Order: sequence, then structure tokens, then C-alpha cells
Amino acid sequence: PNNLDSNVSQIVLKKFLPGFMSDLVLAKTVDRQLLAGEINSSTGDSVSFKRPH
Amino acid sequence: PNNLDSNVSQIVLKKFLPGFMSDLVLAKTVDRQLLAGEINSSTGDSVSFKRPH
Repeated sequence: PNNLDSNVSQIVLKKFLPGFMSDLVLAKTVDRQLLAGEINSSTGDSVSFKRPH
Repeated sequence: PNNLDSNVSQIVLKKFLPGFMSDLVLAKTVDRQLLAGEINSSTGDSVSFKRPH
């Protein structure tokens, strides 16, 4: 008839479980290089590229 | 006929023109040294000088 429950604490470990996460195909497969750093504070709202002849 | 104007962009150079300006002659000539440093935290918001007898 030993009652030891007050000798110990109730721990919550410092660890997290994995979440649900979307796949992100479209972001990783469209071209990201052309548009990088091209809109800035000299440019204004938008910006344009040249169609080939 | 050629049409070239989507090749180029409408640029605003980084430079400013001159503005107009105005002269400050009253400030220079009124009395300066007599009221200098006189209104401070020990004084509250006003101070006084003596009329002659």
C-alpha cells in the first residue's frame, strides 16, 4: 500500500510532433530566377520583360 | 515600319532641380544674447527683466 505519486512530477517533454504540410510543387517548379531582385524601390508597382522576335 | 518603343523604358533620373528660397534678416538683427538659456526647467514657462526708474 505505498502511495508514491507525490514524489514525482508530470513532465511535458521539450519536443514537438510533426505537422501536416502542403507539398508546394508549383512553387518549386516555376521559374524563380528571372524575377529575383527585379522589383525594388526604383521600379514602382510593376515591371516588364522582352518578348523574343 | 519598325516599332521599337517596347524595347526601352521611361526613366526618371535620380536628380532634383533647385527650389525657391527666402532670406532670413529679422532673426539675425533682433536681440539674441539677452534671452539665451534663460527659460529652463528651474524657471517654469516665463521670465522677466527690469524696466528703468
